[PDB]
Amino acid sequence: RFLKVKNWETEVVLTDTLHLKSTLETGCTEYICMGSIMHPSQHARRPEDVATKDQLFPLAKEFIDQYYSSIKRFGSKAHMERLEEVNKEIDTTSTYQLKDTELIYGAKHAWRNASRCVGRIQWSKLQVFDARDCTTAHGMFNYICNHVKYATNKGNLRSAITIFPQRTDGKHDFRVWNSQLIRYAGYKQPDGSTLGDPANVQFTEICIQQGWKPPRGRFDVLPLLLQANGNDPELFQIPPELVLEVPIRHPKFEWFKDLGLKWYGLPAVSNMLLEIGGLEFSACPFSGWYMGTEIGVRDYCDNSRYNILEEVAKKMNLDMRKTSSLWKDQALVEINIAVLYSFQSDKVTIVDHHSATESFIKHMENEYRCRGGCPADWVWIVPPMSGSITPVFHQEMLNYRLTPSFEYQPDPWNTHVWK
Amino acid sequence: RFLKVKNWETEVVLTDTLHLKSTLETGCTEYICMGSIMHPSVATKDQLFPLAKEFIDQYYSSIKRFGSKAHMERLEEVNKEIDTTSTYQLKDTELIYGAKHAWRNASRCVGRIQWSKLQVFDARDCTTAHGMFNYICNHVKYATNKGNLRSAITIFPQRTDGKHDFRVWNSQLIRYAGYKQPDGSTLGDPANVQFTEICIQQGWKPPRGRFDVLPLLLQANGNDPELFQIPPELVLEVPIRHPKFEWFKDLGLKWYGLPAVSNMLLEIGGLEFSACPFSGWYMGTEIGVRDYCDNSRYNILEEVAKKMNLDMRKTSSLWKDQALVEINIAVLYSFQSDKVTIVDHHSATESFIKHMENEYRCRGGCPADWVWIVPPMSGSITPVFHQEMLNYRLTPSFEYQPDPWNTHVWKLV
Ligand code: HEM
Ligand code: HEM
Ligand SMILES: CCN(C)CCc1cc(F)c(F)c(OCc2cc(C)cc(N)n2)c1
Ligand SMILES: CCN(C)CCc1cc(F)c(F)c(OCc2cc(C)cc(N)n2)c1
Ligand SMILES: C[C@H](O)[C@H](O)[C@H]1CNc2nc(N)[nH]c(=O)c2N1
Ligand SMILES: C[C@H](O)[C@H](O)[C@H]1CNc2nc(N)[nH]c(=O)c2N1
Ligand SMILES: [Zn+2]
Repeated sequence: RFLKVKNWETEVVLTDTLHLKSTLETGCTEYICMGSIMHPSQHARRPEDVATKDQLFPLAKEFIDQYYSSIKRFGSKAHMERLEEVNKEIDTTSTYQLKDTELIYGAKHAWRNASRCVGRIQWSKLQVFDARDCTTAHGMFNYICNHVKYATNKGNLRSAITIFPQRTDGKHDFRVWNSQLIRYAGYKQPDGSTLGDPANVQFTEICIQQGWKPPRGRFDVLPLLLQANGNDPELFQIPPELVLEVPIRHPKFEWFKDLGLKWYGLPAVSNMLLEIGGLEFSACPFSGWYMGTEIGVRDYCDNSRYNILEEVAKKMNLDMRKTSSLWKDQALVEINIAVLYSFQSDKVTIVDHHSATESFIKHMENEYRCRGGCPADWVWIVPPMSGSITPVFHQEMLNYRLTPSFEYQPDPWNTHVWK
Repeated sequence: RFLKVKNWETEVVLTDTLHLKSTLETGCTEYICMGSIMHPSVATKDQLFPLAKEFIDQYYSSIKRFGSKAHMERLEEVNKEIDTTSTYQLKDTELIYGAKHAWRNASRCVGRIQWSKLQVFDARDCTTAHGMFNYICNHVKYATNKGNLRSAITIFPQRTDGKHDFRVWNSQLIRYAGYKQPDGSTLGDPANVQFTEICIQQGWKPPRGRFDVLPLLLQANGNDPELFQIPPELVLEVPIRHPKFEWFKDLGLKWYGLPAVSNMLLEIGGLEFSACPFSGWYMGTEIGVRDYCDNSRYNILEEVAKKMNLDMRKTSSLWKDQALVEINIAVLYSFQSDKVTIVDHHSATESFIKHMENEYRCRGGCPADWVWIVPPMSGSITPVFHQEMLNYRLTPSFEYQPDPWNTHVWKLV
């Protein structure tokens, strides 16, 4: 009827009514919680392929209603005309097209609704590039390049999303096959170990199999693998002057720069699906800026990622005989100091996990004030180091699925029929 | 019918069938998840019958005697008592099995690989607070074992009508007092300020120091609770020093060696044991991250960072993170040097994965609360962070219960 959330550090209690608008299942039941399952649910708002009218139109009506409500209308002439125009359009094309205002509203609100995103205080400050006129991989490359340049902004990063044509029947999908716009290759070495980023060994192999000539380094920016209108994907090298990179150095450990580490500045997620009023934008790359832990904890220290902890600890002369010396924890901190120090020294936008989590608490408070709630996935919001010394650790969160939303989708190479 | 959990670091996939036996609520709905809520929201004869049966059935199933003569007579015997007395009495075997399985079922506990090595102290014959004191003293001395810590639970008489509850008013058996000062500052453990006040009001004469072990506040049979000082020779404490920083010992930090939770309710076959203090040994982060560095707690981050010459002007220096690791190093180093059992969070989380995998193999699952299993520091560099976990409520279970001062109706005019 109304659920409260408490912050156990501050004793602030917030009352959530927004969850009454939740549309699709979380995966949880009264008898089992799936809050740590990465992909708990397959409940999707529309069937797999081109849906019937009684399937697509109710979702369309819901979103148009929501948008016109959002702008202090509902029932107005323009809203009632919009419904009938969406009605005729589905009647004659089995789909409908969003107005530019509706598209922008939907994209910002999918970011707003992203329960796993700690950076959502920025949600209304998103630059939306409408790419729905795109027809070819070359066009997608052009759009993505402009995205990267605008978003990077010589280090003063800007949040942006570029929205390619929506799904129609499923055989003409636009996809960015890359999971992120900028990632490093991963190479399976002859012995058995891995050079570069081990997460990308398979995508790297597709690219090589697709004709990419790997430089076979540890930080080879992958090509773009762009699919337009269901056709076979195409390789494009992003112009390197558009890929801003930060060499990682340490403010005290001078030997740290000699680890030869760098990272890219633009996190740009490109494998997710943006759903608005039953429409599915299968190619919608979006970018913001890094929280330092993403690089420094996960990218650098995950065992199946760059896995640098041991080498850093070595150089720090740490007791690595046993776990109880906390050599992993000590190196982990120094690595994340270096990552933040390097990005800040190069004037590349980055936020530490203390600032970001504090911002998110403030965002929650704003959202509960004006919206009646804020869906938040504690498992993802709490940073992967020093959790309890960040405010979000002590903050209860309600997780629910609002629409518009970003959704996961199958990797294209599991589903694409090659021509 | 089946549910799979994946470990994204290893790709191991386990198949959970055990969840089909859960019966209590999780608090979540099909449309809202409440996985991060700390606390999401007496039995009659007819309520008690199926709960008892369910537990007796599971007990005899565990010992491969389901359907047996002994199983069927026990069921009939339990039914007699519920009909006669509106309640029943567990056999000793059932009490031990029930207590161990409440631990085994504690979704929030990372130390469950040890669940079957639980020393169960039956104190259901206790009738007075003096008696509880005696039981708790023996519990502490046994558990503490001169630093070689052993898991133990002492189970006091079950709830009858709710008017005669046994309660340990302490949240834990060993805790340090907290005193608020006129100037607003806090001396000791700020968490225990309220409970320290209750004790002082009950007549406790506080030393007013930083690490005063609180007295036990013990309630027997629904009577007013009574104060007892744990004999100081039974409270094993560890002075915290750092292997590298000579100055760390100068912070005057110490901690007690025995973590012993005493405010929970043990529920076995529908019976409620409102006083069941249990203890194990510490994971270092409980002291080094939570006890010492929570802003609401001892809050020594700035002090330690200060002595570390850290730049505390900007968060992005990660001074808090850096100071936090050192504090937790000191905590582990101190206990190990004094040969007091402790486990670091890497070893603990690794054992829990082994445990969880074994439990999936021998039991069909392992309810686990990721929000609690993941340590409060260095989260993703432990294996549990990457482990998908299903959370569900099996019984026997440990349950929260109201604090006694919020419910107790005082007798003494
Ligand atoms: C502006 C700065 C931003 C910051 C600091 C930020 C931070 C984060 C972080 C740390 C995560 C968890 C990522 C991980 O562990 O893999 C995340 C997830 C996410 N972010 Fe944000 N984000 C930002 C902008 C954006 C924007 C512009 C969008 C979309 C318009 C967005 C949508 C999402 C979504 C959908 C997720 C869920 C990821 C998933 O389910 O895989 N974020 N964000
Ligand atoms: C043997 C060594 C043990 C270790 C290393 C251990 C470790 C832990 C830790 C780190 C937590 C989280 C506590 C917190 O962060 O506040 C926890 C919770 C818990 N432990 Fe264990 N524990 C041990 C033994 C036991 C025993 C013997 C029992 C019961 C017989 C038990 C029952 C519980 C319960 C019920 C919880 C969660 C209670 C709640 O919801 O607050 N544990 N344990
Ligand atoms: C569970 C999936 N996980 C393995 C993905 C890891 C990953 C790799 C990568 F290169 C990324 F750019 C990435 O972006 C997340 C992200 C997105 C945005 C918009 C901002 C920030 N700040 N962060 C996430
Ligand atoms: C309210 C938040 N905070 C105070 C935690 C409360 C709490 C309640 C509880 F019942 C617990 F069992 C618990 O576990 C601590 C614990 C217990 C044991 C036996 C061993 C270790 N090593 N640790 C912690
Ligand atoms: C709000 C959140 O549920 C709360 O801070 C939880 C998070 N995880 C925890 N995990 C453990 N082990 N102990 C705790 O007290 C908490 N607190
Ligand atoms: C099993 C678990 O849900 C998985 O490791 C999650 C945990 N929390 C996370 N949180 C963030 N932000 N990103 C992640 O990839 C993950 N991984
Ligand atoms: Zn849930």
